[PDB]
Amino acid sequence: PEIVDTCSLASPASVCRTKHLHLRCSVDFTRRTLTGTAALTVQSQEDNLRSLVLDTKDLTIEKVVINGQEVKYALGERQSYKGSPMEISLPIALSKNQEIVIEISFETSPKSSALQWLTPEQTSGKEHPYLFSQCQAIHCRAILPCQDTPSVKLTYTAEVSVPKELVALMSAIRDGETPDPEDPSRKIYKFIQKVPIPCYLIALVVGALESRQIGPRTLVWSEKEQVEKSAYEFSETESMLKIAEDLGGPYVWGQYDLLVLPPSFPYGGMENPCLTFVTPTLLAGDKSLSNVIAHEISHSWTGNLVTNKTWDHFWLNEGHTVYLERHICGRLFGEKFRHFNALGGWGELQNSVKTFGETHPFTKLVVDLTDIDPDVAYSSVPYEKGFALLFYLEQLLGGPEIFLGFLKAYVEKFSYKSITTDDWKDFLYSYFKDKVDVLNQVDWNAWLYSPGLPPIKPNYDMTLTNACIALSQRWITAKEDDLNSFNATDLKDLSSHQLNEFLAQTLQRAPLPLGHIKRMQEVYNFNAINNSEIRFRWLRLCIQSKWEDAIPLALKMATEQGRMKFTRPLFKDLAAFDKSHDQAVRTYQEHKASMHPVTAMLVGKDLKVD
Ligand SMILES: NCCCC(=O)Nc1ccc(OCc2ccccc2)cc1
Ligand SMILES: [Yb+3]
Ligand SMILES: [Zn+2]
Repeated sequence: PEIVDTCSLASPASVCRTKHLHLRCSVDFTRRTLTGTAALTVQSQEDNLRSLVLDTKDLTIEKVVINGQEVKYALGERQSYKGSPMEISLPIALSKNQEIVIEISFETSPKSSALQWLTPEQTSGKEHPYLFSQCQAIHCRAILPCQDTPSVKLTYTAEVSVPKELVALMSAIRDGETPDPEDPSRKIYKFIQKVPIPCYLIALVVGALESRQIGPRTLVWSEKEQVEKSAYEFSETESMLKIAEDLGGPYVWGQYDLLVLPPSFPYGGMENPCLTFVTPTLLAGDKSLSNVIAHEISHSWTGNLVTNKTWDHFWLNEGHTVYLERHICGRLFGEKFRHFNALGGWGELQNSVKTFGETHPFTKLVVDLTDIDPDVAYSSVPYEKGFALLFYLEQLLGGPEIFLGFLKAYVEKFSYKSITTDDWKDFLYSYFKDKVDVLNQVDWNAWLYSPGLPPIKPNYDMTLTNACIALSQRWITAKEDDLNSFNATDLKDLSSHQLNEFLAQTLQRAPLPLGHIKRMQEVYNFNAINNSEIRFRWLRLCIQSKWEDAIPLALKMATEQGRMKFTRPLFKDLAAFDKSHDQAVRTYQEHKASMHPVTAMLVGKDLKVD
C-alpha cells in the first residue's frame, strides 16, 4: 500500500528523509568506543512535522543540538535486535521539503553489533590493534543514530581522529590526512561520499594498514604480512571492472579499493562503496576464488545504485549481483564455466531448502522479516533462488544478450533509487512489452512467494560438471572392491572449481562409510589443500562421516577464521557428532569473547547455549 520497513523503528521515508550525514568522531581503542557528532540533514515530506524518530542500539546519547541550542529527546524501551527508538522534539514545525540539521553527539557501546575491536594479539603484525564495521543489514544504528532503512539514501562527509600510527579508511573517497588540532598523538583522516547511498553501506576500518597499486583505480589495503599475497590474488580486478561497466554502464564511485580484513570478518565480502571488504579466506594463492571480487564489483550497480527498498526485497540485491558475477566470470573463462557455476548455485539452493525445510518461510524469494532478526534469516536463498529466476528468464526471453539489455536498462532506470519486487517486475513487463505473452507463462506466485525449490529448473550445459558427477557417484556407490581402483589420477583433469563441486556433490549424500572417507584422504590427500572452499566441504564430509581425526582440523578451521559461511556449519557438524560435541561447545565458550559479535550470537544460537 504505502510501504513500511518492518526492521526499522525510525520515521519512514514518507514522513522525512535523511539527505546527508556529517560525521566527526574519534576512535578510542582503550575504551573501545567511537565518540563524536552525527549531524543529519533531514527533509520533511509532510507539513507540520513536529518530531521524528531515529534508530539506535546500545548508543549513549550525550547531547542533541538543533539550531545552536539543545533539544528534548526520548529513548523508548529496547525492542530486541531492533534496538531502542529515539524520538526527537523539533523546535520548529517543519513543512513540505523544508530541511533541518539535527546534530546528535554520541558514544558507541564496546559491544556494538556493528563493530569488532581486535587486540594486537588478534592481528598479523601483533603490535597494533584494529577496528572494522559491518553495518549490513541493520547495525548502522549501533554506530550512530539514523533512519536505518535502505529506503533512504544519503550522501555523507566524515572526519575521524585515530591514533597517529594507524590508518582510517571509509566507504568514500579519501579527502586527505592531517595532524589533529585538539590533541597531537592522533591524525584526522577525512572522507567524502557524493553518491547517495543507503546507511548499511557506511563503513570504517582502522589499523596498521599499508596499500599496494594493482590497477588504475584500485589499491589493495591490508597489513604488511598479507599485502603481497593479495596483490597477486586480486590482479584480475581491473579487468573485471571493465567487463562490469560494459554490462552495467558507467562505474560512478570514483575509486574501487579492496580491503583484506582480519580472519574474523564474517562474510566473503561486503560491497562498501569505493572500498570493498573481503575475507582473507580468498587468499588461496591461485586466484581461484576471484568470483567473490566479481560479485563485489557487481554490487557497484545492483545493490549500491539500485537498492532493495526493504530487506524483504533483498533478493533484488543479491539475485542480480550473482547474475552479473557469473557473466563476468563467463567473459573471462567461457560460457561453459558460467553454466558450471550456475548449476553449482542450484546445488547450494538445494542444500538451503533441505536445511530450512521445503515449507519454511525463509525459502521464499520475497520474505517477511516482521519480528525476525535479519542476521538469522540470512542464507543462500535470496542469492540462488534469485539467480535461478533471472537465469530462467534469460532462457525464456531469448538468451543472455537480450537479458543483459534488460539488466543495463533496469540499472539505468532505478539508479540512485530504492525499489521493491513490484518495481522490478513492472519494469520487466515494460521493457519486454513485445513478449508479454511469454512473461505470462511465468508462475510468478510460485517463484516469488512459494517456499522450496522453484517450480521450474533452468537448462544447464554439463560439459564441466560431468566429470564431477561421475566421480561423486563412483564414491557414493562404492563398495569394498572399488576402493583400490581410486587413485590420484582421478583428479588429473579437474580444476579446483571441479574438486570443490565434486566434494559438494559427495557431501549431499553424507555420511559415507568411514573406511571410504579414509581411503579418499589416502588417494587424494585433501588434507593438504588450503583453498578454504574446498577444505570447508572436505571437513564437513569428514565430520559428518564420523572421522575423529578430522575433529581437530575442523575446530582449527572454525576458530582460526570466522567467515560465517564456514564457521557456522563446522560448529554445527562438530556439535552433531557425539565424539566432538563437548569440545565443540567448550571451544565456543572459550573463543566467544574474542569473536565478532554477530558471529558469536549466531554460533551460540546454533549450539543452543546460554
Ligand atoms: N551483501 C554483502 C554480504 C553481507 C550481507 O548481505 N549481509 C546481510 C544481508 C541481508 C540480511 O538480512 C535480510 C535478509 C535475509 C534473508 C532473506 C532476505 C533478507 C542480513 C545480512
Ligand atoms: Yb563391485
Ligand atoms: Zn552480494
